[PDB]
Amino acid sequence: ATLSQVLDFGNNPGDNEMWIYVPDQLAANPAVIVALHGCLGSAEGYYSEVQDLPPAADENGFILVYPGSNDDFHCWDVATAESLTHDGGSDSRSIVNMVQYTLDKYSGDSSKVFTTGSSSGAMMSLVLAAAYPDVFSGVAAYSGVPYGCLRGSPGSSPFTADQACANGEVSRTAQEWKDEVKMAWPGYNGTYPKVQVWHGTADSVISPNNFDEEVKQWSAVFGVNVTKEEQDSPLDGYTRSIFGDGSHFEAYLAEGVGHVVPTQVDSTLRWFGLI
Ligand SMILES: *[C@@H]1O[C@H](CO)[C@@H](O)[C@H](O)[C@H]1NC(C)=O
Ligand SMILES: *[C@@H]1O[C@H](CO)[C@@H](O)[C@H](O)[C@H]1NC(C)=O
Ligand SMILES: COc1cc(/C=C/C(=O)O)ccc1O
Repeated sequence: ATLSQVLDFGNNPGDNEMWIYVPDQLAANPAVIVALHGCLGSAEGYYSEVQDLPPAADENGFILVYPGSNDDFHCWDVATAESLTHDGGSDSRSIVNMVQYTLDKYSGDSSKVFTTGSSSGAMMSLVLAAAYPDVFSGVAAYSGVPYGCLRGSPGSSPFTADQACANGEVSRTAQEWKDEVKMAWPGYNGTYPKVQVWHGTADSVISPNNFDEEVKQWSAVFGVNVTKEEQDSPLDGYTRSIFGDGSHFEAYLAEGVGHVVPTQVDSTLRWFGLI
């Protein structure tokens, strides 16, 4: 199949583009995976960057949605009250509307909506997890920043944000990061999607300190400690940390890898329950 653009998916407060990859052989009630590009990138660029995702859609019959940001140096808004908050607006609400359009038009399974992204797109994946746990079943964040780190920043890009987060200068307790997640949807009573995070120890763009902060954040959200660790998993130098009974949060730190950790489609699809 080929990637094509959706010109009208409904309300678009983030002024984003929507591109979609629908495999030739579709499931009857297909899952939907939102794949989010990084700063200075694009939907078409990310479609080309993560070359293993479209063939996995072909083999498993799920749909890929590639949102595109043309604002703030092509970065995802992870700073405004609107984008950070459930039903607030901006990019996160536009992405949710893309999901709703896809589920309706393609008779998708609303219980099988997932998101993955790299750097800026990984940041947004955690925003979607915290602000829209009623929409997403699982997320995979490659080389990102804990949810809410950029709250109140004057931008979300290398040229507009407060650089403390990217520099690894922001450290908060697990409880503080859990409080941040709760602020995405004050009064929310429910559960959160499965969260998988990845980071490289040599990342010069987004400090690997952010990996430790994400671990503090989601271990606190789910009330779990590390119970198991696998070395060289899934690749040499990757250390996989499994938390609790493994059903909610896992984390991978890749020795020697920089910006960004390449997407491991098997590990991410298995986390989503699709393979
Ligand atoms: C959570 O439960 C409380 C209990 O009264 C309710 O008032 C509130 O509306 C619930 N939150 C949501 C998001 O429905
Ligand atoms: C996690 O570890 C802390 C200290 O190591 C301990 O107090 C707490 O009970 C542990 N929680 C679980 C769920 O194992
Ligand atoms: C280097 O500083 C930053 C980088 C990013 C994102 C980079 C990417 O998506 O590749 C976002 C905010 C920053 O402050």
